[PDB]
Amino acid sequence: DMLSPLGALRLDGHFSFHDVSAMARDFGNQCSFLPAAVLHPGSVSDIAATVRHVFSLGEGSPLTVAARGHGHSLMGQSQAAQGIVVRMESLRGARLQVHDGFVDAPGGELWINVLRETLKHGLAPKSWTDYLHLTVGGTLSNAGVSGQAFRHGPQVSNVNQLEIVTGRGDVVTCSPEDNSDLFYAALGGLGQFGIITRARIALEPAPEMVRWIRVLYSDFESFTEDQEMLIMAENSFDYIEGFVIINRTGILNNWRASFKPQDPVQASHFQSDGRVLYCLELTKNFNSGDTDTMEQEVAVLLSRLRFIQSTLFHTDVTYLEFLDRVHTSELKLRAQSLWEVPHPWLNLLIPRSSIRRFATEVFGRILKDSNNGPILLYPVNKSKWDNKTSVVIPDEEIFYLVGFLSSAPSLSGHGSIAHAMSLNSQIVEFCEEADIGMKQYLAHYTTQEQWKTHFGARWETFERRKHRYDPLAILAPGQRIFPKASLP
Ligand SMILES: *Cc1cc2c(cc1C)nc1c(=O)[nH]c(=O)nc-1n2C[C@H](O)[C@H](O)[C@H](O)COP(=O)(O)OP(=O)(O)OC[C@H]1O[C@@H](n2cnc3c(N)ncnc32)[C@H](O)[C@@H]1O
Repeated sequence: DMLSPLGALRLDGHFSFHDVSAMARDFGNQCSFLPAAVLHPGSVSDIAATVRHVFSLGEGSPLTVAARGHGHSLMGQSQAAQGIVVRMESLRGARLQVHDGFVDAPGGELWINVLRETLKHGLAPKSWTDYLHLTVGGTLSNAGVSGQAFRHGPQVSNVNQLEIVTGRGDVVTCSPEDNSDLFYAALGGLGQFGIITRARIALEPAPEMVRWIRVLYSDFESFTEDQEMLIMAENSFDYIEGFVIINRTGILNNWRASFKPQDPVQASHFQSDGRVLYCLELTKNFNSGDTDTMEQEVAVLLSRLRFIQSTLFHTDVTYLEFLDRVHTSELKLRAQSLWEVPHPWLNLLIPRSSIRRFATEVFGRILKDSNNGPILLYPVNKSKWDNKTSVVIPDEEIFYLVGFLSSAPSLSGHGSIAHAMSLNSQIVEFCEEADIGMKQYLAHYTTQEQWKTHFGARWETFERRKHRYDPLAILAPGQRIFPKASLP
């Protein structure tokens, strides 16, 4: 019995061995791997003791440890087949502190909760993700990208310190100045180097309100040129995003529910039918007193753009309302029982030079419909992403985030996980064949060889960090990069 010495451990928290099924499922709703045990931690000491114990068994044990945040992984990257899942959200106690324009947040804290606390002090993190019901540890283990990364970099670029439980069971505090290798390694580290029990996140003064803007484009070349210019512009918009709208009808009437149109007369006629359209989603942060300054400031920035004048829809919402926007969507989908469905997502990082080529085969040919799920498309600046981290990004100075955020509500037909799978396969096949120079975000490779190809020249550094902080490959088994007890 390998789980009997687990039950022996005098934990602050405790282990669950039978009711473990929720830990055997994630957002992707495709991979299910039954863990042997679930640690409900009462302290970081409990996580340290558990990893220490697994380590103490050396190579001759199949035991693995997976930390679970909010389980937003797509292919079981938060799961542990016949191993231990650490329910990070279970880590309770007043550990969320704001000081010196920083917030020290536990690894299992949700960004929405970090924001709600941080606003009580008139501050807020600089960079975000589209959805805030995600853990600090889970996004930092990836990158954490929204429409602020062009300016502040991903979330990984706005972290000052980390408390990590290494794969040896060591509780280490690290930053650019002390244990710096471990610090840079964990960021975009896919949970391979240890468990992020705490993180210090940079804050900025929070605006009270946001002017949330949406406009349409019929020409990609114009849509992209306008995007690339706003991300490089001085005193630009606070958030910059975009979406591809394929074979969808009356999209401006599907906006009127939330947004107000600048000239409702021309907008009422505009047909969305049969033509691939492109949406530019912008925001300008402002405080009530500064409403007038902002209106003039926005008008100037919009005046340099090439969008369809009638399509300009806008709304004025509170900062929090704009940041939590996806939770509203989540709530609707939950009501229609459309939230716990397979999500065969494809998240791509496309270099600027390949974007027009990419959009030609993908949106023009490969895809006849987008109705199945939204398509995100937006450029970012490489200058804002540190090369000391584990984050895999293309070599160009400007690269695009392309996310096919597709759902499969059907067992046959168009969606249908097998249809989604094929379309995903085709896009990937084309990116290789046509020399796009694409790199995947939230990758789900099953073999070390596919991973080595992914990291490329970064592989040596990754395997070096791996042997260093997790020699027995105990941590984040579902990433599938390192088999248990594998390193040379
Ligand atoms: C579901 C979803 C995901 C998503 C998104 C919107 C939705 C609805 N929008 C995103 C966006 O705007 N930008 C972005 O960068 N990512 C976005 N995502 C994806 C999401 O960030 C990730 O799924 C991420 O993993 C965060 O989610 P979560 O907190 O739920 O963590 P996890 O899914 O359980 O596990 C992720 C991996 O990291 C390891 N892990 C988890 N916690 C830790 C800690 N504390 N320390 C170290 N490693 C950790 C897991 O084992 C797993 O490998």
